[PDB]
Amino acid sequence: MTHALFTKHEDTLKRALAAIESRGYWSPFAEMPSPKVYGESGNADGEAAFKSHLGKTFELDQPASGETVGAERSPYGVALDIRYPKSTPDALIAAAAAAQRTWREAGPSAWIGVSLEILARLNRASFEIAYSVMHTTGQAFMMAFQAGGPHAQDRALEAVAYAWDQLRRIPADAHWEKPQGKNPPLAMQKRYTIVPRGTGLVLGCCTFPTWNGYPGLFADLATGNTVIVKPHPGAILPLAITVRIARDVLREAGFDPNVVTLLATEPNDGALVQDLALRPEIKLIDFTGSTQNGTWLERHAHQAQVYTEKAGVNQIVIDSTDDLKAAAKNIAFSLALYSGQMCTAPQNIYVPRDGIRTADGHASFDEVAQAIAGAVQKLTGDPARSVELIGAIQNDGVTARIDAARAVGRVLLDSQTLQHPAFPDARVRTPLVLQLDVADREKFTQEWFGPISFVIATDSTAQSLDLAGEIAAEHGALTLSVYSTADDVIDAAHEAAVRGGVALSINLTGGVFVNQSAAFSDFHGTGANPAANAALADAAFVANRFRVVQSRVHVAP
Amino acid sequence: MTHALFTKHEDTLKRALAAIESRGYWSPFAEMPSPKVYGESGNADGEAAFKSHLGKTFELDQPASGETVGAERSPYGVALDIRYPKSTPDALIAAAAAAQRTWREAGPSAWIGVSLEILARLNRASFEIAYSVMHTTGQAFMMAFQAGGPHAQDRALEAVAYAWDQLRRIPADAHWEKPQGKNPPLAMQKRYTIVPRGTGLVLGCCTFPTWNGYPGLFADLATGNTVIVKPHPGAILPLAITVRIARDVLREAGFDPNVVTLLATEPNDGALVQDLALRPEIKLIDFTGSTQNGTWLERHAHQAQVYTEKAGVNQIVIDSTDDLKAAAKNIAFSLALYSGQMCTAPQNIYVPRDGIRTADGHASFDEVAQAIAGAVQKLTGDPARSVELIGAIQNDGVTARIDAARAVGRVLLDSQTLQHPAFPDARVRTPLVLQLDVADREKFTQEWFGPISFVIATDSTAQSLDLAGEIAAEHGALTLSVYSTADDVIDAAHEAAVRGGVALSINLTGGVFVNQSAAFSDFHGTGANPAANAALADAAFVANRFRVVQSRVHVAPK
Ligand code: NA
Ligand code: NA
Repeated sequence: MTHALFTKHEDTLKRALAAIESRGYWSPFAEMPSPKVYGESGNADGEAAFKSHLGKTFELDQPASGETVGAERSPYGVALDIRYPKSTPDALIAAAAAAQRTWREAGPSAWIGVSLEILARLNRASFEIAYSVMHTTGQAFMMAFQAGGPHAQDRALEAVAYAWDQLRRIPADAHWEKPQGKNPPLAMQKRYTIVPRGTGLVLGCCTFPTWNGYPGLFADLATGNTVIVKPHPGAILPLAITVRIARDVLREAGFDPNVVTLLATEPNDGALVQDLALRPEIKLIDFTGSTQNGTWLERHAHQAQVYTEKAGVNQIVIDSTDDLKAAAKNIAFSLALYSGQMCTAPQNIYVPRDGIRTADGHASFDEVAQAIAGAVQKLTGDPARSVELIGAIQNDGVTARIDAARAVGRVLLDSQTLQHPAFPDARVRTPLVLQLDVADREKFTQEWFGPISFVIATDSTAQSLDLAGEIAAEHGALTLSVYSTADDVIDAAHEAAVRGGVALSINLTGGVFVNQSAAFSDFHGTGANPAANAALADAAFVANRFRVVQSRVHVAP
Repeated sequence: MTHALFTKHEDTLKRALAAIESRGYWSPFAEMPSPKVYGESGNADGEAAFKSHLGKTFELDQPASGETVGAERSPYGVALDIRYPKSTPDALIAAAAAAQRTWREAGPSAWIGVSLEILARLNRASFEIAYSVMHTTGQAFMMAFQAGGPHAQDRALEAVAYAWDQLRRIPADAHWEKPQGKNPPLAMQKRYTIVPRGTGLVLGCCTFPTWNGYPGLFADLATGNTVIVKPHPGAILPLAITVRIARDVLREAGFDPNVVTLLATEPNDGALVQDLALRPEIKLIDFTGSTQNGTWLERHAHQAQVYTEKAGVNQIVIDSTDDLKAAAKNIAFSLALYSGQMCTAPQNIYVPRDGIRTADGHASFDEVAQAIAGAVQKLTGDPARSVELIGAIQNDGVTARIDAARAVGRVLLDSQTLQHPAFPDARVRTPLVLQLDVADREKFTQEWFGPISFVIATDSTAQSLDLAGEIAAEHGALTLSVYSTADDVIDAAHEAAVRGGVALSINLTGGVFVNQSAAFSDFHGTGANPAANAALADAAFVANRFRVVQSRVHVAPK
């Protein structure tokens, strides 16, 4: 029979199915933190819920050792002092294994129904999650709310819809009847059982814990697997809150709450994670993080299906424009948003050394560079007007990388530290913009984490496009952006995007930035290049997380 | 625009889509070699086409070194002396790369249409292909025709249908319009381009070259990839004919025929294959063969998506039956078919040491074992009555393993050499049936390729089922078969199949054998246990062979 939570959320599920196929605009979760949607005291109650976690041990009723763990620090300088019960990998693998049977037996309608109920409760907790994302990742509140709450919930629901889209096409049974020409037909009844892989592992991200973490977590749950969530040690709380709500729904639905457990760690957890990632019980791994750690998992966890999001080189090709100032302002927003700490933020900006055509005539390379650098300075230089745009720097390693990057080319706009007006100890810095030549490719085919960008002089737009496609294919990329008023250049940009396996944005001169993507329309990554071996989300992202075990028996024709 | 070959075969495509979802019986390719369907001279014309390949170099217009290659031998003792143009991996990778662009740009309707047209022509060549399978794999003619022709074509069409099932869900474009609170809406046009992975590699099998080879080949083609087909050096001709016909269709459709090339080799090609499998241009690999080689590819060809069919331990659990003679005969056919050289053939037969309940009373262990051994002897001992059932032994290594197996336990039925009445030099051997105890685990968890089986005494059906599920999960398995009249035992067998990740057959006492599987209903392998990392066929089998590259641009709102 159909699980009650499936029937409760069936309309939302059906709408999501239509959304992934039509790929227009759709979102069931209000992205604006409006009192109309979330209540007049939504913000206040959320903030108090966040504050209640500080200076205390986060309660989880999963098997735990009696020791605690946790060293999260707020980029805004707020004391956190949050602790979590320390569980061993052994203990969590055992608890997941004990939880697998009744979860599996409840079948797809339960996996989908429970997943959608959890998403409904996570949306209700959006403010509490927003504050927890802000004070672990450093995202400004508005972005922490959207990226940590509704937008992450959108991507989670997208994954559930893709899961259901595959599951719903597999019949529970079939009558197989083959005529035997005047002899009686062969007739058998086939029965098909959906069997999840087993236990999945979610290895969390330090900048977008829920947005990057949710697709794998809910792809696992929607296909009947159990999940161990191992967040980035600098951003545990958003996923601890998530796990708590998931366990509530599973417990109320009559399942073992250890279908989902939380493995909190402190930094230097590498040996622990390597050993856990190779355990025979771990059949799925979803990882967001460094290229070296991601590729390590792909090459060594042979017992698991490994899905990875890694670093890439995001690129802008500037050929020509209808309004240099509008293009420059859009690029500047894209560089300043969360201080370039988005996996989709642009890094390399290719401009012909001889300049570009504009509506107001020709612009030299130097004029294009000054237009970008000046627009960044206008957006970021004033603390009162810019802190909500640039947010806070995630870790103390960026300051050293900023100074390293200063030496790499010619400085167009220096990075400076700002004093946040509301957080005296916040770690805040404006973007660094450098000038390079195409001859310096050794410097710009690297990913530079933080607010660092290179305006790079090329021989021609043809070279910009050849290089951009080559670098995306070889070194990975999540986004590619082109500015041109010429149809043939736009066509060549599509060829480069196909070559590079990277999503293309064209003439972004308004309110859409290359950093942004919408669930149910935009594939996040392609899975074709070294920045990620999977796309968020498509059929391939979910279709392997379950198997089908059949049986056959003769029946009457 | 819709390719003409897509429109031509659209009705077959739509019916195949409906078939994979409902999973009843359906096949567009007639499995009987009937004159009604294939012409009154279908067999004769097919045999003449087969003979034309003997004693000459197989013609392909792909890049070649001028040298030839090929050392195929017929298990029936017929002189083949077939050679193929020798090409290097380097040359074929370059030729595929040059063919990729215009093939990719023609888009899904061309990939599907060309694939369906190739399948139509392969069906018309079924007799020629049947003879080529017979004289490389040793399959008797009827199985060579069905398994090499129509049934393989069924599985190819199944793979194309699953591919199209994913491709058709992706819009070519979308109008994305997002309302803005009292401001102009954000309006963008999205465009989605389906991009193949690149060049796929098909690593062929010596027993079922087309049946095992076609799903990967046509999944590759139907998703726009180029393909290098590397057959097993003992069974090239069936895939050489296939590649020839594929290239014909591609050429006639205005494509570079090097979308599909043939890399024929001589034996001991393992190092060449390793080097090829690791090339950065090889993005997909479909492999059928040993567990060790398949495992090597999964672990070391990290740049490719690897789909493998490997070895496993196929098992029968005998608990009880309503007709021992009928059950024994069915098991006997399953052991005798193609001399146990099917990847789905049973090897281990578990029987309680204290016997079983039947409808005609109690039967001892020795009575069950003798029932099986005697039914096998009746079906296989006489050349004239058995040759069309047991076929020929593929290579002399199977003969060696039969003799190794003789020493392992108590022989219930010895394997004999038969003189084929029509092929004086054919290699024909009857099944070897041995008795073991459950304590002999070290022996019966190994794979014994060939007509070798063990009737194994267990403490109870409880132990039989626990052992079968454990062995399937640890060592891999393609089939599990259970005989019981008890509902609780059937329930336990379902649990064992789920644990072992293996398809279950229940009370096969008639004309369906555990060896058999039908496209569009039976998943061949699950992908859950060590016998295979993929199922033939499902969504996971095709959904990763293409990617989607999108673009977005602002447009006017509606
Ligand atoms: Na950046
Ligand atoms: Na066998």
